[PDB]
Amino acid sequence: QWSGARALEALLTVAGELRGPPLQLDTGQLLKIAKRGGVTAVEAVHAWRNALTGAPLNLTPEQVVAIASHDGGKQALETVQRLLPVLCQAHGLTPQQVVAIASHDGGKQALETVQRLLPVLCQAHGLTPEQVVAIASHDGGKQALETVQALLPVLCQAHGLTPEQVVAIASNGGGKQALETVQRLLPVLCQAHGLTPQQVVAIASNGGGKQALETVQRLLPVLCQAHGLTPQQVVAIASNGGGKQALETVQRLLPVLCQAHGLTPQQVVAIASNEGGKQALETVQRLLPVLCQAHGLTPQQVVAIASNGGGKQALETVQRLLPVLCQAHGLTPQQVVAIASHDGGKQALETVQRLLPVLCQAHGLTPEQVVAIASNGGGKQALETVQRLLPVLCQAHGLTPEQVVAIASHDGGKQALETVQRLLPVLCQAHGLTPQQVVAIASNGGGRPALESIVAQLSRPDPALAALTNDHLVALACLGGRPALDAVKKL
DNA sequence: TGTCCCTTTATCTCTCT
DNA sequence: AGAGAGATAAAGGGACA
Ligand SMILES: [Mg+2]
Ligand SMILES: [Mg+2]
Repeated sequence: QWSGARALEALLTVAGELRGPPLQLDTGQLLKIAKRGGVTAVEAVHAWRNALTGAPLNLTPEQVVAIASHDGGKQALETVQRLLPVLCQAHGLTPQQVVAIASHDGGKQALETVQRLLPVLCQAHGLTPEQVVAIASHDGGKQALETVQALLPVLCQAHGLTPEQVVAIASNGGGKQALETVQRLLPVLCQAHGLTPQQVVAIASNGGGKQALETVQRLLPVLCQAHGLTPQQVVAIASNGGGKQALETVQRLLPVLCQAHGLTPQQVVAIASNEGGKQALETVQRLLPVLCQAHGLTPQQVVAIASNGGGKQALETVQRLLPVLCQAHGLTPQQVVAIASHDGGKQALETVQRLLPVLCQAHGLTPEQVVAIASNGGGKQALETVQRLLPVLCQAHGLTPEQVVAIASHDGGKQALETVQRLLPVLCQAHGLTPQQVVAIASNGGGRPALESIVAQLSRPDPALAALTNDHLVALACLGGRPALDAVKKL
């Protein structure tokens, strides 16, 4: 018969038991493990469902799924059971960091490499464990750690980079390649092209950093001499992964989009300057004559939607959802363009289409309140979080729907909301902050870490903030979040 | 195939003023 | 708040054994 039958049945036999305790996996979770981790991962999750969730380890089910769902997932699962207590006691890592290191293709290699190299990277190269964790927490982590161990001295001394810059380069998939390409090309790009080290670091500091570096070296001259692009614009384009693809595409499409479609070089650069920029550029070439037709959307609007990561996905979702959202849900194209014009534009739009009636009917929000929550990066996360937490924040903590909406209406709205649910009790009950002040701190980008910093300072007080009253901490948190507090801590 | 590494795309969260 | 920066995830190919 068909080969993969004996495998698929073996997959389904086991996945039946995983559905209940201890792990209680949902079809969705089982698909994810099967897809990436494969069949070996699913059988392992089962083989050891007790060892990981029980004791010592006490992994959550989601942490188990996180580690299992990668090529080699079984190897990682086995390695985690052996190395988690060692890394957590010998090197002072938290279980969550260990999990985070494990949760990538080659997790075992990364974990074993952290075990081996973390003391030498910290003592001989003066890196922090945080920094070693961040480098390890990508595919090929092992390669990036060994390459950092090998190239830190030459990069800092012969090339002038700071160790923070080296970590930033190493801290992506393909970190090793980025590191070596920076070693080779840094003088070429600085001397032959007038680039600063900082700009080169920005180009090298994404996935496929190597490809972007080589492609800036190759395409910067054409792009600057022949199309009159400045080196700032080429760097902006290249500093986002898929960089190479975006640069190669801009070379072709810049004159086309400018001549045949009436865009400025400036607008093309903006569309190109995002993850998957090549896809955005191409979708705009295709869809500008269509979306801007029947006196419909303006080019400016089309460009705005395109000028975010996943601009392609956002543009296509606009094309498909604009009529049903306007007609059946009462929205304007203005509002629709607004939802689409952030990273995750597609997700936000589909979640609006799905949740607007429930948010209004069951929760008594206005369509405008839904549009505002939706109109930030992470819109979908915020909307789904508002659906779950609006009733519990109002009834358990006395918050008004308005206040919930204000917390939700920012990037990271979901994190801010969950953090308000968590910390409002201690902030108010135990430290006498008014609910209004918690709301105020939470109603900004960076809401979550702002609240966590406030709690950190009140629960385990640092005398470097002694001369600051609660009212003053609060004003600082509102004004500048965690960064403000942390700076104040440095005084 | 199982595992490890790399690149590209999309999505989500926080920073800096 | 808007631009910029900083993370995290998903899926696919190349490689090798
Ligand atoms: Mg970026
Ligand atoms: Mg594969």
